[PDB]
Amino acid sequence: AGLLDGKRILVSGIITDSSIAFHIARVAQEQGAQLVLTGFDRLRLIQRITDRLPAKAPLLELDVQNEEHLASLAGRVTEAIGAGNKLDGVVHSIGFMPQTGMGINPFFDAPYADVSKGIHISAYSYASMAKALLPIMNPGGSIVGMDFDPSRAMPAYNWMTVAKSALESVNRFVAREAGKYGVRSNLVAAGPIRTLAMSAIVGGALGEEAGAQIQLLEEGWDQRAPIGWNMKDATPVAKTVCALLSDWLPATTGDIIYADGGAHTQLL
Amino acid sequence: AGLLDGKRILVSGIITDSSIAFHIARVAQEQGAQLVLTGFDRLRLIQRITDRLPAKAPLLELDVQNEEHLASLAGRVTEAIGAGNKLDGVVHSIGFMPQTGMGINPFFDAPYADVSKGIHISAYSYASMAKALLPIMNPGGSIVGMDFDPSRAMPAYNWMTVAKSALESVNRFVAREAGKYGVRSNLVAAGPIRTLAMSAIVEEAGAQIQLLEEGWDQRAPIGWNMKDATPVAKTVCALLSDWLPATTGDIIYADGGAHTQLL
Amino acid sequence: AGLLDGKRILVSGIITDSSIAFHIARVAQEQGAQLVLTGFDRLRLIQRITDRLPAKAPLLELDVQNEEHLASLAGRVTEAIGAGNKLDGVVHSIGFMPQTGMGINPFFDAPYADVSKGIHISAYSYASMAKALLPIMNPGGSIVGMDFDPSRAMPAYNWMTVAKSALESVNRFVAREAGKYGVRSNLVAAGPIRTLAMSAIVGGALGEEAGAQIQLLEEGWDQRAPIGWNMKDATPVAKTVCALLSDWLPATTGDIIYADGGAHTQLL
Amino acid sequence: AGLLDGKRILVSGIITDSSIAFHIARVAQEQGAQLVLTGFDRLRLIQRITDRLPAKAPLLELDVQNEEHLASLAGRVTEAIGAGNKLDGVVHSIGFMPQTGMGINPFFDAPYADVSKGIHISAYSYASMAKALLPIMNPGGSIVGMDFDPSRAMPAYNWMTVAKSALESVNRFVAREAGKYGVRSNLVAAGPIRTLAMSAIVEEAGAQIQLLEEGWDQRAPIGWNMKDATPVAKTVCALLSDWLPATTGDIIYADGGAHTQLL
Ligand SMILES: NC(=O)c1ccc[n+]([C@@H]2O[C@H](COP(=O)([O-])OP(=O)(O)OC[C@H]3O[C@@H](n4cnc5c(N)ncnc54)[C@H](O)[C@@H]3O)[C@@H](O)[C@H]2O)c1
Ligand SMILES: NC(=O)c1ccc[n+]([C@@H]2O[C@H](COP(=O)([O-])OP(=O)(O)OC[C@H]3O[C@@H](n4cnc5c(N)ncnc54)[C@H](O)[C@@H]3O)[C@@H](O)[C@H]2O)c1
Ligand SMILES: NC(=O)c1ccc[n+]([C@@H]2O[C@H](COP(=O)([O-])OP(=O)(O)OC[C@H]3O[C@@H](n4cnc5c(N)ncnc54)[C@H](O)[C@@H]3O)[C@@H](O)[C@H]2O)c1
Ligand SMILES: NC(=O)c1ccc[n+]([C@@H]2O[C@H](COP(=O)([O-])OP(=O)(O)OC[C@H]3O[C@@H](n4cnc5c(N)ncnc54)[C@H](O)[C@@H]3O)[C@@H](O)[C@H]2O)c1
Ligand SMILES: CCNc1nnc(Cn2nc(C)cc2C)s1
Ligand SMILES: CCNc1nnc(Cn2nc(C)cc2C)s1
Ligand SMILES: CCNc1nnc(Cn2nc(C)cc2C)s1
Ligand SMILES: CCNc1nnc(Cn2nc(C)cc2C)s1
Repeated sequence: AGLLDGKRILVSGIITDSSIAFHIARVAQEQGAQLVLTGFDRLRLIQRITDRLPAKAPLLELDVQNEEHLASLAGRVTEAIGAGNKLDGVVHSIGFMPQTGMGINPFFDAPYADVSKGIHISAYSYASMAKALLPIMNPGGSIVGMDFDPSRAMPAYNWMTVAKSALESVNRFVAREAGKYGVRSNLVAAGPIRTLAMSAIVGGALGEEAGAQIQLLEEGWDQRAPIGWNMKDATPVAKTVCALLSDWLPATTGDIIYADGGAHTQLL
Repeated sequence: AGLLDGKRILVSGIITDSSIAFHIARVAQEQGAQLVLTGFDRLRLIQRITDRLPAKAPLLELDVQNEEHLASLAGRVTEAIGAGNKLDGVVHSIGFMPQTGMGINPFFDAPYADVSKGIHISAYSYASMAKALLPIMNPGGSIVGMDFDPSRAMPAYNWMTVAKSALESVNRFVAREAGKYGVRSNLVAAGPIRTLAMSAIVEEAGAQIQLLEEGWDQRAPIGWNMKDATPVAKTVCALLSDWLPATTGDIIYADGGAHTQLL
Repeated sequence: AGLLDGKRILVSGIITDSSIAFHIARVAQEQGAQLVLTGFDRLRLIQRITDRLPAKAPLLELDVQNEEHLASLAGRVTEAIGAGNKLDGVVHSIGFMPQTGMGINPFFDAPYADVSKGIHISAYSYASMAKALLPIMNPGGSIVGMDFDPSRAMPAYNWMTVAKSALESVNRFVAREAGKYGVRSNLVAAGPIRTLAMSAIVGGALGEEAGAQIQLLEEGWDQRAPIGWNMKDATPVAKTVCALLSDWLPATTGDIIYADGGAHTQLL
Repeated sequence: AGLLDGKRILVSGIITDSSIAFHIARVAQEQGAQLVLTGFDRLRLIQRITDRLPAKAPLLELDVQNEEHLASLAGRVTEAIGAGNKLDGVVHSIGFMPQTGMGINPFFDAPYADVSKGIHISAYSYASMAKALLPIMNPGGSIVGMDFDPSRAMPAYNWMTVAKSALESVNRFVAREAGKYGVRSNLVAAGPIRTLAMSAIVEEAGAQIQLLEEGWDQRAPIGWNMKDATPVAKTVCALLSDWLPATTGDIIYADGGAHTQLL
């Protein structure tokens, strides 16, 4: 009766109970999926958070910037799901851009070392995760990444927008590779969601004007979205990621599904 | 258990067993949906074809160019599904373009009366179907239309491509209206499907319709079987479900990913 | 010294001194072009307007819905420019949508007979003009149409947006045809300009809420446009149309140049 | 009389007589522009090549990865054009992607250190050039970068396509900055050009680079000559002129119209 009954899915990106990945994982488990979770740096925090999910799931360490973590990932994942078992789904819910590349800091003042760390984690890592997990993925499988529509320039998002543009391009290429395994690669372009970092930004953490600009963006989103947009609810986004992990979008790859209330299709 | 369990869906566009709508209806019924089918002109042919679907479904007449058929549609639909029952889903799988606007006929030789009939049936009727069925649709509902990616010009499709461009624009506006009812409006841009309209209605056209399938399969990272409408039908059901709840005025590409690749 | 020195250009769409076509024609003449002007219905009004252009230009009647006017157009144009002379440029600055298809009238209440008149004049006519004038056009030539970005739904524009979406598609096809003559076909997607009809709309002619919605759109345009947007100045749009009529965009066809202050590239 | 009469334009990216920048510079000078040229690494080779341009132009060193070169650029440029003079135009014709990220090497085998060098030179440097030259640019000015349409994935281009996608995003942001100075920022998405970087830097690669030209010419309604950079160079000059005054954060396609057609 579950949308993902008997599916083995890797879910990365859980840091808090407000992370999009926390809701992707919760909905996937509600839908019968058996999960493997990857965490970065704060493994003690991630453990106490992931324990509050509907079901038990092994937690593995994964710094996408660590080439040893990536090289050992498939072996570690196979150990957690059992020899002879493969993944049906992979969720990349990873994004990061240093403070110099987002907020009130002038767009021209982001040092390249920072932008490069940001593009490494936010875009390149999508291809790294794919390279590492495709050898242990089943035909009919699904790789899903989290995107924020970068088609147009926005205030404050700055170099994260640039990283999303790179991620969109990476995805179309990952799909060419994924296809050889009978696996789909897609992105979910979500509307803005109130994660801990996002509430902090809106509160003025990256400067006041950045907070005010994002608040206008969030307000405008809901105004344009024909069915509305509730940034305080990550479940519609999580439900969309599950739809892509399911067998119900079998002919969609190298693509982007917009879980944004339809705001991107409206000007005013 | 099914993806569309206890959902009341209207499905238009069944003419043959090869119609995309025939497969949309078959998959929806396999998925627990209770259907209402609309048909055009050849109602005797349609009833016979639809009797081959997995389950019984009332068949209603609908010429989208007939303003009386549209004006009475909701009342007729309510009669078929029972008073106090509303639709959860609407499938617009309607397209037509006279021969002068699609094929070997030069793009410049399509008379406007023909292009106009084509845009009426292929684009404007998407808004007509919504106007007529939104009053009898439930919050959480879904309106789904069939599209063929018109972003770039292509040989033979000519004015049907122009009509698809109009349909995509109509859809974004239908979504503004649909939203007031808590209903989503979206299109499925399918890869080419060897429906009879495709082969039969649309010289060495045999190798032409074979080559189209082959070229598309190459571009598609996951491939493309022009003889198989089921992946398209599954994508339509995904939009009719509760699993794409924040997607409206949009296009989902059920094309194997061909549109995302240059070669 | 003129961008269009010794070029023979047909310019359609002059109705008032505020028409985009009036400024396209004025800039083209300032740039050395020899013009042929087409007018619709109000030929007495068009004559007294076009007389206030920098130079004399023959005025011909053209109702794009009249198949006789179209069938005789090339012959009439050849008569005005002289036997043995051909056009180097064609400007389609024609658009119309009945009141039922624009404004506060509900989108669902536009009768098809009206939408059809609108798509006939606004989209189909681009291909009609091309069909009629390509036989009398020189290699290196340029067909230019006026567009308003229809990528996203907007309030009030309603069925005119639908017609622009059709026009964009028509253009890509016209370019396939035009190419056989060595002629380019493109559109200029202009930001909103304060023509007589537009000021009337903003004033509340198609209902108050439509006027208010358009005023917000115009305000937002200038806000998003990185170089600003002055709807009261049609010269930047006219200069863009001339750029496409010139030999300086020789490898651009079936395309759209955005003379919108760059507003379409910015979200907020 | 010329399209760029009395305009002071910086032109970067000349390495050979086949470089797009060599033709951009030649056409700009033919059009009355007074140029400042920037070169990377092989300055002896570049000075010799640029001595073949229609007119004398000072050549300055610029490694876009060198923060000292960038920090001193405006001061060095002002010295070459005279105190009290500012730039009206800037041409960024810079691109690089190590072999691991472009060609037969599998997409998954490009080390990040290489992709990062590529994105630094190909995308980030567009913003670096603007940061450095906007303080010495005149209102009405123009910043123009070279792009290759990255909307869809394509064989061999791999991570350079990823870098072009980043460059298009960078451009929209550079335009927000540029706008404060009354300066436009735009990209020219060119069709393929048989520059040496193209043929030489990017087995049966001879028939590969011939077939690319032929396929593109078919798709292009007006055709495409891969051996002719002049139409691209003319499009760059159009953006550097005063004839596209309301276009910024945008892309002009100098590809013969190939991107607007599916076949
Ligand atoms: N929040 C929004 O408004 C929004 C909208 C659209 C898309 N997104 C995207 O959704 C994704 C998830 O982020 P979120 O908004 O849920 O916030 P989040 O902070 O909850 O999650 C981001 C995750 O990235 C992980 N991460 C950072 N560096 C890493 C590394 N080196 N290796 C592995 N993991 C690393 C973090 O540990 C964290 O769990 C990101 O791709 C983000 O860009 C967010
Ligand atoms: N076959 C493909 O390659 C393909 C690809 C993408 C999209 N599509 C679209 O899918 C839809 C169905 O196409 P198909 O291939 O199944 O062909 P089809 O001919 O079987 O279906 C089109 C339907 O439209 C109906 N119709 C025509 N005029 C009508 C009118 N005036 N009133 C009411 N109904 C009318 C026909 O009776 C028919 O049932 C169309 O919208 C088509 O444009 C087809
Ligand atoms: N004003 C804006 O905000 C704006 C923005 C972008 C694009 N446009 C487009 O620019 C074009 C020019 O319109 P405008 O805004 O300058 O207003 P306008 O009223 O000055 O011009 C429209 C022209 O269409 C002509 N026309 C109408 N029906 C015709 C027919 N049957 N045959 C021939 N000509 C016919 C009119 O006579 C008139 O000269 C249109 O395509 C319009 O949609 C306008
Ligand atoms: N040739 C094509 O098919 C094509 C098509 C579209 C766009 N382009 C783009 O046009 C531009 C020029 O390409 P081209 O084909 O003329 O090749 P090219 O190799 O001749 O030019 C690229 C230039 O970048 C310079 N460069 C590289 N690394 C640098 C650095 N660290 N600092 C400063 N300068 C550096 C090189 O010296 C060279 O002058 C590039 O941006 C390229 O991506 C090329
Ligand atoms: C200094 C802040 N750094 C961040 N890096 N990634 C982030 C996650 N994210 N991604 C989008 C898109 C929106 C948000 C908030 S915030
Ligand atoms: C004479 C042409 N008549 C048709 N009208 N609609 C059709 C359905 N259709 N639409 C697309 C797009 C592809 C196919 C097969 S064929
Ligand atoms: C009842 C009003 N009818 C109109 N038909 N064409 C118009 C011209 N136009 N085109 C765009 C785009 C914006 C405007 C004002 S107004
Ligand atoms: C080893 C690869 N190095 C290169 N870096 N930039 C290049 C220029 N370029 N960019 C595109 C796009 C097409 C061409 C020829 S070749």
